[PDB]
Amino acid sequence: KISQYACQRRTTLNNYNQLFTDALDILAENDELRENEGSCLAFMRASSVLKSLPFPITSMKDTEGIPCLGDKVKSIIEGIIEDGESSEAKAVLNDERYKSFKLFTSVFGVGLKTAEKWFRMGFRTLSKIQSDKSLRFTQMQKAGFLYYEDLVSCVNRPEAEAVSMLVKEAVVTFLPDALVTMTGGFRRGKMTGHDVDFLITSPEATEDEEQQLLHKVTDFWKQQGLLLYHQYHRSFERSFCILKLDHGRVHSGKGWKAIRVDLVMCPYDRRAFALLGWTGSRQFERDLRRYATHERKMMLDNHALYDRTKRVFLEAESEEEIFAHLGLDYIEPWERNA
DNA sequence: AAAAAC
DNA sequence: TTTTTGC
DNA sequence: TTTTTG
DNA sequence: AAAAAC
DNA sequence: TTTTTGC
DNA sequence: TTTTTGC
Ligand SMILES: Nc1ccn([C@H]2CC[C@@H](COP(=O)(O)OP(=O)(O)OP(=O)(O)O)O2)c(=O)n1
Ligand SMILES: [Mg+2]
Ligand code: NA
Repeated sequence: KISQYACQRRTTLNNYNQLFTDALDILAENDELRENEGSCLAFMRASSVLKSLPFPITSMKDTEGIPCLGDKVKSIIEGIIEDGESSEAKAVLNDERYKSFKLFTSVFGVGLKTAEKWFRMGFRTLSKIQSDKSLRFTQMQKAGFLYYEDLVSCVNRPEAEAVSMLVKEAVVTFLPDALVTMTGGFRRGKMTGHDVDFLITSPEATEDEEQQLLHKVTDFWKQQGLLLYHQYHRSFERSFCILKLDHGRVHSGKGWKAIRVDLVMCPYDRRAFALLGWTGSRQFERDLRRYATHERKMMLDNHALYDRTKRVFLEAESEEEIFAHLGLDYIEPWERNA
């Protein structure tokens, strides 16, 4: 009955198995850092499936007929039932390598590789990293260290409501017909988020007006001294930012907060695919594509859906129509929290 | 790690 | 040349 | 056994 | 995209 | 996938 | 490196 695919599941933000999901989330993180990619996904899909249950697990008979729960996962579950916690997860949480990875990757511009690079140099604290004269920091790592306290506290719903107003005012100044949609975790009903994700598309605007808007907005914020960081990408068209949000703009110190803002600019003909692809979650995204490939012999990505059998690209003006192409029951954004 | 011959 | 960062 | 896992 | 040299 | 900066 | 399902 319950599917192994997050796209065939309704997952709201009401998790009755947080005890188990937290333990599986730690063990999947440990395997991601130890590069055991296979095992890492296995715990991520088991953690995901339990978030969809409309009740807490209180016995091993409750695990009956749930997919993705094999011999190992059932062991982690069983241990949490008897001793109230996972010995496995506890041993990981206390590991020197795991502790480093988490502290290091919390800095914006530091991933698994640099975290391991710094660990293989004997670094365990951020004070030691910053104190070092010999170390060479990238432009991103510099902003991550500069605005560390603000970026380590997640973005809340009123702060995201305010940032949405900044984007709206900026975008409409250079493209009045443009449509601005808040994507990511906030579209999915979340109250926290590491950043504020946006999707911008213009129906009337030209190609020239399209390949320049993100520059015109980021330069607009630059002039006002709001642009704390910017990294541009062209292909869709993406701009990763760190913005200065003044407390006065938030509808309820230093007077402002540094906030990560992800702005995607897509062509108006691909907005349904971009909206589905940037809403998330990451697990719903991969299970949608895994379903398309293995169950329907189709190819789904952020810009198009191709049917490999009918040898055609499928058109869609809404997310409703994409689920329909794939033979899936429509899952509203707030039921995509896999 | 758990499926799937994915 | 390959690697690293960001979804 | 090997393959896949967005 | 833009560095950094992992 | 194409800049720049160093080793 | 493990177990399951189904040719
Ligand atoms: N590996 C990833 C990461 C992200 N995304 C998509 C889905 C969500 C969207 C925005 O990504 P995030 O910034 O990571 O935001 P979020 O997942 O919604 O959560 P958070 O609140 O932490 O930003 O990009 C994805 O498909 N695959
Ligand atoms: Mg987000
Ligand atoms: Na990081």
